[PDB]
This record gives sequence, C-alpha cells and structure tokens, in this order.
Amino acid sequence: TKSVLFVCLGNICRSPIAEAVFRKLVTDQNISENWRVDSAATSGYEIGNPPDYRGQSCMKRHGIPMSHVARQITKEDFATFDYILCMDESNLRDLNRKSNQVKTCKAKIELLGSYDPQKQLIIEDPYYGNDSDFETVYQQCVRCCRAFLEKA
Repeated sequence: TKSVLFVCLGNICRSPIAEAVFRKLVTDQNISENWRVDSAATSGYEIGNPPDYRGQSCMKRHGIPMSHVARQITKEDFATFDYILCMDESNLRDLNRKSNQVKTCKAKIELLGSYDPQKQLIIEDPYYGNDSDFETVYQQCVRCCRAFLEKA
C-alpha cells in the first residue's frame, strides 16, 4: 500500500480538498485499494470540525464527495505515511520541526505545489478569501494531485 497525508494548518480548507481530490483520482483509476489517503492539521484549533462550508460548496460544484473530521498530525503519522504533502512554507516549517522530534520519519515531507506542472509552488490559505480562492485551491489540488499520482 502507498500512503499520503495532506497537511495544512487547520485541516478544514486546503488539506481536506486535496485529500478528496486525490481519493477521487485513485478511486476513478481503480486503485484506491492500493492507497491510504488522509489529511491532518499542524494545529489544534479545528479538531473535530468538518471542512469549511465554503470548501464543501466548491467540491459539491465539482461533483466531489468530501467527508472529513479535522484532526491534528501525530508523531505516528511520520512513521506510517510515505508522503506528507503540505500547502505552504509555514506548514513545511512546522512539519520539519515535528519530524525532527520522532525516532522514525519514513515520510518524505514536501510541498504539494512542488508537483504543479504550472509551477504555483504555494497553495495559499483561502480562509480569509472568497469563493474564487477556494476554486483556485481546488484547481491547484487537481493539477498537483495528478502529477503526484503519476510520479508516486
């Protein structure tokens, strides 16, 4: 099995969308049995919350079921996931910090946007934005997830 964990600060905007995007891709290609897919937060602010409703409206317009309970990344996630793909530099900073506190870091920790063929390296937090900023994030997730799936 291969595994990927999508990470943002709160695990309510960008990482649930990336996770649902990726799960769609793998499910539609008949290989979701081969993938463990999940999303998690670097912070504890949103634990137990569903995705931001704006993101749900976005993903409903694109046909994508999205069903998630926010959770914080754990030390175990570094041992178990093959990839931890994050959204921005503050995510990357925090994840590198946590990775250095564990014994086993199996996971490669990378920005998701490093996969973009269009080269938009940062998936910007849409929390303080509007519907078009959710849509940009979805479109980044779709490009980057497909490149990642091809490379992984």
